[PDB]
Amino acid sequence: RNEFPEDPEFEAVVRQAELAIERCIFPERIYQGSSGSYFVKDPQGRIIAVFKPKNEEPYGHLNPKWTKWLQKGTGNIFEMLRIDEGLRLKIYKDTEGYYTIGIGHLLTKSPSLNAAKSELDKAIGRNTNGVITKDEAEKLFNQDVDAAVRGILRNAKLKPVYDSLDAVRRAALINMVFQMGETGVAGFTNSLRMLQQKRWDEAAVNLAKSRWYNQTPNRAKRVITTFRTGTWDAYKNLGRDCLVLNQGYLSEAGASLVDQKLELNIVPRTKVVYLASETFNYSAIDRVKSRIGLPPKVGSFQLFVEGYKDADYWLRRFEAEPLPENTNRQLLLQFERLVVLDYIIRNTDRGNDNWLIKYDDWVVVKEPVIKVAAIDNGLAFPLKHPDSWRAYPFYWAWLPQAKVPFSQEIKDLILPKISDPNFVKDLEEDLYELFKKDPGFDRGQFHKQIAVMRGQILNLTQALKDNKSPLHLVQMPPVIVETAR
Repeated sequence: RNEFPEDPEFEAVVRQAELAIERCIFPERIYQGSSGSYFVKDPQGRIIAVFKPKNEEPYGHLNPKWTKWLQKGTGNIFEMLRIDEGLRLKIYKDTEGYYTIGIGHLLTKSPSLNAAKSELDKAIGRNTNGVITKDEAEKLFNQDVDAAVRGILRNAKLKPVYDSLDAVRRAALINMVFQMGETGVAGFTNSLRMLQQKRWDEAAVNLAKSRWYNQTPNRAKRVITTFRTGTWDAYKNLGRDCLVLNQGYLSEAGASLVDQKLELNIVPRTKVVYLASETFNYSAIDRVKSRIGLPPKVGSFQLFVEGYKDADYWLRRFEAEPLPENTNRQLLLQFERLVVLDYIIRNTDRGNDNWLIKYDDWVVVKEPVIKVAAIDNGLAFPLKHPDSWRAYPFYWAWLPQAKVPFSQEIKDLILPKISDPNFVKDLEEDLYELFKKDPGFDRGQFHKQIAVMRGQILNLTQALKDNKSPLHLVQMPPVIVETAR
Protein backbone atom coordinates (compact mmCIF):
# COMPACT_ATOMS: atom_id res chain seq x y z
CA ARG A 1 0.00 0.00 0.00
CA ASN A 2 2.37 2.70 -1.26
CA GLU A 3 0.77 6.05 -2.09
CA PHE A 4 1.92 9.64 -1.60
CA PRO A 5 -0.58 12.22 -2.91
CA GLU A 6 1.37 15.01 -1.20
CA ASP A 7 4.38 14.12 -3.38
CA PRO A 8 3.29 12.82 -6.83
CA GLU A 9 6.93 13.03 -7.98
CA PHE A 10 7.97 10.65 -5.20
CA GLU A 11 5.10 8.29 -5.96
CA ALA A 12 6.01 8.18 -9.65
CA VAL A 13 9.53 7.07 -8.75
CA VAL A 14 8.13 4.35 -6.48
CA ARG A 15 5.93 3.08 -9.32
CA GLN A 16 8.99 2.83 -11.55
CA ALA A 17 10.69 0.89 -8.76
CA GLU A 18 7.91 -1.68 -8.40
CA LEU A 19 7.36 -2.02 -12.15
CA ALA A 20 11.10 -2.58 -12.65
CA ILE A 21 10.89 -5.42 -10.13
CA GLU A 22 7.95 -6.97 -12.00
CA ARG A 23 10.14 -7.03 -15.11
CA CYS A 24 12.79 -8.81 -13.04
CA ILE A 25 15.24 -5.96 -12.79
CA PHE A 26 15.97 -6.22 -9.10
CA PRO A 27 17.53 -3.74 -6.65
CA GLU A 28 21.11 -4.91 -5.99
CA ARG A 29 22.63 -4.93 -2.50
CA ILE A 30 25.59 -2.54 -2.01
CA TYR A 31 28.62 -4.30 -0.51
CA GLN A 32 30.11 -0.87 0.32
CA GLY A 33 27.51 -0.73 3.10
CA SER A 34 27.61 -3.03 6.09
CA SER A 35 23.87 -3.62 6.25
CA GLY A 36 20.77 -4.13 4.14
CA SER A 37 21.20 -1.26 1.71
CA TYR A 38 20.07 -1.76 -1.88
CA PHE A 39 20.21 0.25 -5.09
CA VAL A 40 16.72 0.51 -6.52
CA LYS A 41 16.68 0.63 -10.31
CA ASP A 42 14.14 1.54 -12.97
CA PRO A 43 13.24 -0.61 -16.05
CA GLN A 44 16.19 0.94 -17.92
CA GLY A 45 18.64 -0.22 -15.26
CA ARG A 46 19.48 3.26 -13.98
CA ILE A 47 19.75 3.80 -10.23
CA ILE A 48 16.83 5.89 -8.98
CA ALA A 49 16.95 5.13 -5.26
CA VAL A 50 18.62 3.67 -2.17
CA PHE A 51 16.54 1.22 -0.11
CA LYS A 52 17.14 0.10 3.47
CA PRO A 53 14.68 -2.49 4.83
CA LYS A 54 13.95 -2.28 8.57
CA ASN A 55 14.55 -5.98 9.23
CA GLU A 56 17.93 -5.94 7.45
CA GLU A 57 19.18 -3.12 9.73
CA PRO A 58 22.44 -3.74 11.65
CA TYR A 59 20.32 -4.60 14.72
CA GLY A 60 17.90 -6.12 12.22
CA HIS A 61 16.65 -9.70 12.46
CA LEU A 62 17.26 -10.47 8.78
CA ASN A 63 20.67 -8.78 8.33
CA PRO A 64 22.72 -11.23 6.24
CA LYS A 65 25.97 -10.91 8.22
CA TRP A 66 24.38 -11.71 11.59
CA THR A 67 22.13 -14.47 10.21
CA LYS A 68 25.06 -16.88 10.57
CA TRP A 69 25.05 -16.05 14.29
CA LEU A 70 21.37 -16.97 14.45
CA GLN A 71 22.11 -20.32 12.80
CA LYS A 72 24.31 -21.38 15.71
CA GLY A 73 21.31 -21.52 18.04
CA THR A 74 22.36 -22.42 21.56
CA GLY A 75 25.94 -22.77 20.30
CA ASN A 76 26.30 -19.00 20.77
CA ILE A 77 26.62 -19.82 24.47
CA PHE A 78 30.41 -19.69 24.07
CA GLU A 79 30.41 -16.16 22.64
CA MET A 80 27.52 -15.18 24.93
CA LEU A 81 29.50 -16.03 28.06
CA ARG A 82 32.75 -14.64 26.62
CA ILE A 83 31.09 -11.23 26.52
CA ASP A 84 29.70 -11.49 30.05
CA GLU A 85 32.75 -13.09 31.72
CA GLY A 86 35.50 -11.49 29.63
CA LEU A 87 39.00 -12.95 29.60
CA ARG A 88 41.70 -12.67 32.28
CA LEU A 89 44.94 -14.67 32.35
CA LYS A 90 45.73 -14.11 36.04
CA ILE A 91 43.77 -14.71 39.26
CA TYR A 92 41.30 -11.99 40.22
CA LYS A 93 38.35 -11.59 42.58
CA ASP A 94 34.80 -11.75 41.22
CA THR A 95 31.90 -9.47 42.20
CA GLU A 96 31.29 -11.42 45.42
CA GLY A 97 35.00 -11.32 46.21
CA TYR A 98 35.77 -14.90 45.21
CA TYR A 99 38.95 -15.90 43.41
CA THR A 100 38.35 -16.39 39.68
CA ILE A 101 40.44 -16.93 36.54
CA GLY A 102 40.17 -17.26 32.75
CA ILE A 103 36.56 -17.02 31.63
CA GLY A 104 34.24 -16.91 34.64
CA HIS A 105 35.92 -19.96 36.16
CA LEU A 106 35.48 -20.04 39.94
CA LEU A 107 38.45 -21.66 41.68
CA THR A 108 37.29 -21.54 45.32
CA LYS A 109 35.16 -19.59 47.79
CA SER A 110 38.15 -19.56 50.17
CA PRO A 111 39.80 -16.21 51.13
CA SER A 112 43.23 -17.83 50.62
CA LEU A 113 44.82 -16.96 47.24
CA ASN A 114 46.84 -20.21 47.28
CA ALA A 115 43.70 -22.29 47.76
CA ALA A 116 42.68 -20.84 44.39
CA LYS A 117 46.24 -21.30 43.17
CA SER A 118 46.51 -24.94 44.29
CA GLU A 119 43.09 -25.69 42.82
CA LEU A 120 44.34 -24.02 39.63
CA ASP A 121 47.35 -26.33 39.21
CA LYS A 122 45.06 -29.35 39.58
CA ALA A 123 42.95 -28.11 36.67
CA ILE A 124 45.74 -27.10 34.28
CA GLY A 125 48.17 -29.92 35.09
CA ARG A 126 51.28 -27.90 35.96
CA ASN A 127 52.57 -25.15 38.24
CA THR A 128 50.84 -22.05 36.88
CA ASN A 129 52.04 -19.45 39.38
CA GLY A 130 48.61 -17.85 39.09
CA VAL A 131 49.10 -17.15 35.38
CA ILE A 132 47.60 -19.21 32.55
CA THR A 133 47.47 -18.85 28.77
CA LYS A 134 44.58 -18.04 26.42
CA ASP A 135 44.26 -21.67 25.30
CA GLU A 136 44.32 -23.06 28.84
CA ALA A 137 41.49 -20.69 29.74
CA GLU A 138 39.61 -21.79 26.63
CA LYS A 139 40.04 -25.42 27.70
CA LEU A 140 38.60 -24.59 31.12
CA PHE A 141 35.79 -22.70 29.38
CA ASN A 142 34.40 -25.65 27.41
CA GLN A 143 34.43 -27.96 30.44
CA ASP A 144 32.54 -25.36 32.49
CA VAL A 145 29.97 -25.05 29.70
CA ASP A 146 29.69 -28.84 29.56
CA ALA A 147 29.31 -28.90 33.35
CA ALA A 148 26.43 -26.42 33.10
CA VAL A 149 24.67 -28.34 30.31
CA ARG A 150 25.15 -31.49 32.40
CA GLY A 151 23.88 -29.72 35.53
CA ILE A 152 20.61 -28.83 33.80
CA LEU A 153 19.80 -32.23 32.31
CA ARG A 154 20.77 -34.07 35.50
CA ASN A 155 18.29 -31.99 37.49
CA ALA A 156 14.59 -32.83 37.82
CA LYS A 157 13.39 -29.27 38.45
CA LEU A 158 15.59 -27.72 35.74
CA LYS A 159 15.36 -30.19 32.82
CA PRO A 160 11.61 -29.93 31.90
CA VAL A 161 11.79 -26.15 31.46
CA TYR A 162 14.94 -26.44 29.35
CA ASP A 163 13.32 -28.85 26.88
CA SER A 164 10.38 -26.50 26.34
CA LEU A 165 12.60 -23.53 25.52
CA ASP A 166 13.64 -22.45 22.03
CA ALA A 167 17.35 -22.65 21.13
CA VAL A 168 17.96 -19.05 22.23
CA ARG A 169 16.29 -19.14 25.66
CA ARG A 170 18.02 -22.46 26.41
CA ALA A 171 21.32 -20.57 26.03
CA ALA A 172 20.07 -18.04 28.60
CA LEU A 173 19.31 -20.76 31.15
CA ILE A 174 22.78 -22.24 30.66
CA ASN A 175 24.18 -18.74 31.24
CA MET A 176 22.58 -18.75 34.69
CA VAL A 177 23.72 -22.26 35.62
CA PHE A 178 27.19 -21.13 34.55
CA GLN A 179 27.19 -18.27 37.06
CA MET A 180 25.17 -19.73 39.96
CA GLY A 181 25.60 -23.45 39.29
CA GLU A 182 22.95 -26.19 39.16
CA THR A 183 21.64 -26.12 42.76
CA GLY A 184 21.44 -22.31 42.91
CA VAL A 185 19.20 -21.85 39.88
CA ALA A 186 16.79 -24.48 41.23
CA GLY A 187 15.79 -22.15 44.07
CA PHE A 188 14.07 -19.97 41.48
CA THR A 189 11.26 -22.53 41.34
CA ASN A 190 8.54 -19.94 40.75
CA SER A 191 10.03 -18.52 37.54
CA LEU A 192 10.85 -21.97 36.10
CA ARG A 193 7.17 -22.94 36.14
CA MET A 194 6.32 -19.68 34.41
CA LEU A 195 9.20 -19.85 31.88
CA GLN A 196 7.90 -23.34 31.03
CA GLN A 197 4.39 -22.01 30.39
CA LYS A 198 5.91 -19.50 27.91
CA ARG A 199 4.83 -16.34 29.73
CA TRP A 200 7.77 -13.98 29.20
CA ASP A 201 6.59 -10.72 30.79
CA GLU A 202 5.60 -12.85 33.77
CA ALA A 203 9.02 -14.24 34.64
CA ALA A 204 11.06 -11.13 33.75
CA VAL A 205 9.68 -9.39 36.86
CA ASN A 206 10.46 -12.28 39.23
CA LEU A 207 14.04 -12.59 37.93
CA ALA A 208 14.37 -8.85 38.69
CA LYS A 209 13.95 -10.00 42.30
CA SER A 210 16.63 -12.46 43.39
CA ARG A 211 19.78 -12.68 45.50
CA TRP A 212 21.19 -12.79 41.95
CA TYR A 213 20.73 -9.67 39.73
CA ASN A 214 21.26 -7.45 42.78
CA GLN A 215 24.94 -8.44 42.75
CA THR A 216 25.41 -8.25 38.95
CA PRO A 217 22.50 -6.26 37.39
CA ASN A 218 24.42 -5.05 34.31
CA ARG A 219 24.81 -8.70 33.32
CA ALA A 220 21.53 -9.95 34.77
CA LYS A 221 19.34 -7.52 32.81
CA ARG A 222 21.11 -8.78 29.69
CA VAL A 223 19.80 -12.30 30.27
CA ILE A 224 16.29 -11.29 31.39
CA THR A 225 15.69 -9.66 28.00
CA THR A 226 17.26 -12.66 26.27
CA PHE A 227 14.54 -14.66 28.01
CA ARG A 228 11.80 -12.12 27.32
CA THR A 229 12.50 -11.28 23.68
CA GLY A 230 14.00 -14.60 22.56
CA THR A 231 16.76 -12.74 20.70
CA TRP A 232 20.39 -11.60 20.98
CA ASP A 233 19.64 -7.84 20.82
CA ALA A 234 20.94 -7.14 24.35
CA TYR A 235 24.36 -8.51 23.38
CA LYS A 236 24.41 -6.48 20.17
CA ASN A 237 25.48 -2.82 20.49
CA LEU A 238 25.33 -2.40 24.27
CA GLY A 239 27.27 0.83 23.86
CA ARG A 240 24.64 2.53 21.72
CA ASP A 241 22.35 2.91 24.72
CA CYS A 242 21.81 6.32 23.10
CA LEU A 243 19.65 5.15 20.18
CA VAL A 244 16.42 3.20 19.64
CA LEU A 245 17.07 -0.45 18.79
CA ASN A 246 15.74 -0.96 15.25
CA GLN A 247 14.19 2.25 13.87
CA GLY A 248 16.98 3.50 11.62
CA TYR A 249 14.72 3.56 8.57
CA LEU A 250 12.38 5.93 10.42
CA SER A 251 15.36 8.13 11.30
CA GLU A 252 16.26 8.23 7.60
CA ALA A 253 12.73 9.23 6.63
CA GLY A 254 12.31 11.51 9.64
CA ALA A 255 15.44 13.50 8.76
CA SER A 256 13.82 14.20 5.40
CA LEU A 257 10.58 15.23 7.09
CA VAL A 258 12.43 17.79 9.20
CA ASP A 259 14.34 19.09 6.16
CA GLN A 260 11.00 19.56 4.35
CA LYS A 261 9.43 21.65 7.11
CA LEU A 262 12.52 23.77 7.75
CA GLU A 263 12.82 24.11 3.97
CA LEU A 264 16.51 23.24 4.01
CA ASN A 265 16.35 20.98 0.94
CA ILE A 266 19.70 19.32 1.55
CA VAL A 267 18.06 15.96 2.26
CA PRO A 268 17.12 13.93 -0.84
CA ARG A 269 13.47 12.97 -0.40
CA THR A 270 13.10 9.94 1.87
CA LYS A 271 9.89 8.16 2.88
CA VAL A 272 8.66 4.88 4.37
CA VAL A 273 8.09 2.53 1.43
CA TYR A 274 7.18 -1.16 1.09
CA LEU A 275 9.03 -3.28 -1.49
CA ALA A 276 9.42 -6.89 -2.55
CA SER A 277 12.57 -7.97 -4.38
CA GLU A 278 13.89 -11.48 -5.00
CA THR A 279 17.34 -10.05 -4.15
CA PHE A 280 16.40 -9.24 -0.56
CA ASN A 281 17.18 -11.47 2.41
CA TYR A 282 14.09 -13.39 3.49
CA SER A 283 13.36 -16.04 6.10
CA ALA A 284 13.39 -19.61 4.81
CA ILE A 285 9.71 -19.80 5.76
CA ASP A 286 8.75 -16.84 3.53
CA ARG A 287 10.88 -18.16 0.65
CA VAL A 288 8.90 -21.40 0.55
CA LYS A 289 5.41 -19.86 0.48
CA SER A 290 6.39 -17.79 -2.57
CA ARG A 291 6.33 -21.10 -4.49
CA ILE A 292 1.59 -15.20 -4.21
CA GLY A 293 5.24 -14.15 -4.09
CA LEU A 294 7.54 -12.59 -1.50
CA PRO A 295 5.95 -10.25 1.06
CA PRO A 296 6.80 -6.53 0.95
CA LYS A 297 9.50 -5.37 3.37
CA VAL A 298 9.21 -2.06 5.22
CA GLY A 299 12.14 0.29 4.70
CA SER A 300 13.54 3.75 4.06
CA PHE A 301 13.38 4.88 0.43
CA GLN A 302 15.79 7.66 -0.48
CA LEU A 303 15.99 9.29 -3.92
CA PHE A 304 19.33 8.92 -5.70
CA VAL A 305 21.21 12.08 -6.66
CA GLU A 306 23.93 12.44 -9.29
CA GLY A 307 26.98 14.67 -9.58
CA TYR A 308 28.00 14.55 -5.94
CA LYS A 309 31.21 13.41 -4.29
CA ASP A 310 32.17 12.95 -0.63
CA ALA A 311 32.47 16.23 1.31
CA ASP A 312 36.07 15.25 2.15
CA TYR A 313 36.92 15.01 -1.58
CA TRP A 314 35.92 18.59 -2.41
CA LEU A 315 37.23 20.39 0.69
CA ARG A 316 40.63 18.82 0.00
CA ARG A 317 40.61 20.51 -3.42
CA PHE A 318 39.14 23.74 -2.04
CA GLU A 319 42.02 23.93 0.45
CA ALA A 320 44.68 23.81 -2.27
CA GLU A 321 42.76 26.02 -4.71
CA PRO A 322 40.44 28.25 -2.61
CA LEU A 323 37.03 29.12 -4.05
CA PRO A 324 36.28 32.72 -5.05
CA GLU A 325 34.53 34.58 -2.20
CA ASN A 326 31.11 34.43 -3.85
CA THR A 327 31.32 30.72 -4.64
CA ASN A 328 32.86 29.95 -1.26
CA ARG A 329 29.94 31.81 0.33
CA GLN A 330 27.51 29.41 -1.32
CA LEU A 331 29.29 26.56 0.40
CA LEU A 332 29.06 28.24 3.81
CA LEU A 333 25.30 28.79 3.44
CA GLN A 334 24.85 25.14 2.51
CA PHE A 335 26.99 24.16 5.50
CA GLU A 336 24.80 26.04 7.99
CA ARG A 337 21.72 24.13 6.81
CA LEU A 338 23.63 20.92 7.54
CA VAL A 339 24.62 22.20 10.98
CA VAL A 340 21.00 23.15 11.65
CA LEU A 341 19.76 19.75 10.52
CA ASP A 342 22.22 17.58 12.44
CA TYR A 343 21.80 19.62 15.63
CA ILE A 344 17.99 19.52 15.46
CA ILE A 345 17.73 15.78 14.82
CA ARG A 346 20.79 15.36 17.04
CA ASN A 347 22.74 13.20 14.57
CA THR A 348 25.15 10.87 16.37
CA ASP A 349 27.09 9.86 13.27
CA ARG A 350 28.11 12.50 10.75
CA GLY A 351 31.51 12.32 9.09
CA ASN A 352 32.96 13.78 5.92
CA ASP A 353 31.76 10.65 4.13
CA ASN A 354 28.18 11.12 5.34
CA TRP A 355 27.37 14.27 3.37
CA LEU A 356 28.03 15.18 -0.26
CA ILE A 357 28.99 18.29 -2.23
CA LYS A 358 28.36 19.13 -5.89
CA TYR A 359 30.59 21.72 -7.58
CA ASP A 360 29.86 22.93 -11.12
CA ASP A 361 17.09 41.50 -13.85
CA TRP A 362 15.25 38.27 -14.58
CA VAL A 363 12.10 36.33 -13.69
CA VAL A 364 14.29 33.39 -12.62
CA VAL A 365 17.02 32.69 -10.03
CA LYS A 366 20.50 31.79 -11.33
CA GLU A 367 21.48 28.20 -10.50
CA PRO A 368 23.71 27.65 -7.49
CA VAL A 369 27.27 26.58 -8.27
CA ILE A 370 27.62 24.56 -5.06
CA LYS A 371 25.01 22.34 -3.39
CA VAL A 372 25.00 20.03 -0.35
CA ALA A 373 23.28 16.64 -0.04
CA ALA A 374 22.88 15.05 3.40
CA ILE A 375 22.72 11.24 3.24
CA ASP A 376 22.88 8.32 5.69
CA ASN A 377 20.73 9.83 8.45
CA GLY A 378 19.48 6.63 10.12
CA LEU A 379 21.69 7.06 13.21
CA ALA A 380 19.90 10.18 14.51
CA PHE A 381 16.97 10.88 16.87
CA PRO A 382 18.54 9.54 20.11
CA LEU A 383 16.55 8.65 23.23
CA LYS A 384 18.95 10.93 25.12
CA HIS A 385 22.32 12.72 25.01
CA PRO A 386 25.50 10.59 24.70
CA ASP A 387 27.30 10.03 28.01
CA SER A 388 30.62 11.26 26.60
CA TRP A 389 30.21 13.92 23.90
CA ARG A 390 33.70 13.07 22.64
CA ALA A 391 32.55 9.57 21.65
CA TYR A 392 29.56 10.85 19.68
CA PRO A 393 30.43 14.44 18.71
CA PHE A 394 29.48 16.70 15.83
CA TYR A 395 32.49 16.18 13.57
CA TRP A 396 31.98 19.28 11.42
CA ALA A 397 32.55 21.36 14.57
CA TRP A 398 36.30 20.92 14.07
CA LEU A 399 36.07 22.21 10.51
CA PRO A 400 37.06 25.86 10.01
CA GLN A 401 33.66 26.72 8.50
CA ALA A 402 32.03 26.10 11.89
CA LYS A 403 33.93 29.10 13.27
CA VAL A 404 32.09 31.55 11.02
CA PRO A 405 29.05 33.27 12.60
CA PHE A 406 25.57 32.26 11.41
CA SER A 407 24.47 34.29 8.37
CA GLN A 408 21.41 36.54 8.58
CA GLU A 409 19.98 34.58 5.64
CA ILE A 410 19.64 31.36 7.64
CA LYS A 411 18.22 33.22 10.64
CA ASP A 412 15.50 34.68 8.44
CA LEU A 413 14.56 31.22 7.17
CA ILE A 414 14.67 29.25 10.42
CA LEU A 415 14.04 31.58 13.39
CA PRO A 416 10.42 32.44 12.49
CA LYS A 417 9.63 28.72 12.39
CA ILE A 418 11.44 27.46 15.50
CA SER A 419 10.38 30.45 17.59
CA ASP A 420 6.77 29.54 16.79
CA PRO A 421 5.61 26.83 19.26
CA ASN A 422 2.78 25.85 16.89
CA PHE A 423 5.41 25.01 14.29
CA VAL A 424 7.36 22.84 16.74
CA LYS A 425 4.10 21.25 17.88
CA ASP A 426 3.08 20.50 14.29
CA LEU A 427 6.59 19.20 13.66
CA GLU A 428 6.29 16.86 16.64
CA GLU A 429 2.89 15.61 15.45
CA ASP A 430 4.31 14.77 12.02
CA LEU A 431 7.16 12.79 13.57
CA TYR A 432 4.62 11.01 15.76
CA GLU A 433 2.54 10.02 12.73
CA LEU A 434 5.70 8.60 11.16
CA PHE A 435 7.12 6.73 14.16
CA LYS A 436 3.86 5.28 15.49
CA LYS A 437 3.46 3.15 12.36
CA ASP A 438 6.33 0.99 13.62
CA PRO A 439 5.07 -2.17 15.41
CA GLY A 440 7.67 -1.69 18.16
CA PHE A 441 6.68 1.93 18.81
CA ASP A 442 6.65 3.06 22.44
CA ARG A 443 4.95 6.29 23.55
CA GLY A 444 7.41 6.69 26.41
CA GLN A 445 10.43 6.21 24.17
CA PHE A 446 8.95 8.81 21.82
CA HIS A 447 8.63 11.47 24.52
CA LYS A 448 12.34 11.20 25.32
CA GLN A 449 13.16 11.61 21.61
CA ILE A 450 11.01 14.74 21.42
CA ALA A 451 12.61 15.91 24.66
CA VAL A 452 16.14 15.91 23.23
CA MET A 453 14.80 17.52 20.05
CA ARG A 454 12.92 20.18 22.01
CA GLY A 455 16.14 20.86 23.90
CA GLN A 456 18.20 21.10 20.71
CA ILE A 457 15.76 23.63 19.22
CA LEU A 458 15.94 25.50 22.54
CA ASN A 459 19.72 25.79 22.17
CA LEU A 460 19.59 26.59 18.45
CA THR A 461 17.04 29.39 18.90
CA GLN A 462 19.29 31.33 21.29
CA ALA A 463 22.38 30.56 19.23
CA LEU A 464 20.76 32.17 16.20
CA LYS A 465 19.55 35.24 18.11
CA ASP A 466 23.03 35.90 19.50
CA ASN A 467 24.60 35.34 16.08
CA LYS A 468 26.85 32.64 17.53
CA SER A 469 28.94 30.39 15.31
CA PRO A 470 28.21 26.67 14.82
CA LEU A 471 31.22 25.81 17.00
CA HIS A 472 29.97 27.94 19.89
CA LEU A 473 26.57 26.28 19.45
CA VAL A 474 27.80 22.76 20.22
CA GLN A 475 29.76 24.03 23.22
CA MET A 476 26.39 25.01 24.72
CA PRO A 477 25.57 22.44 27.43
CA PRO A 478 23.09 19.85 26.04
CA VAL A 479 19.59 19.99 27.52
CA ILE A 480 16.31 18.08 27.39
CA VAL A 481 12.77 19.45 27.61
CA GLU A 482 10.69 16.88 29.49
CA THR A 483 6.91 16.72 29.91
CA ALA A 484 5.77 15.98 33.48
CA ARG A 485 2.32 14.47 32.84
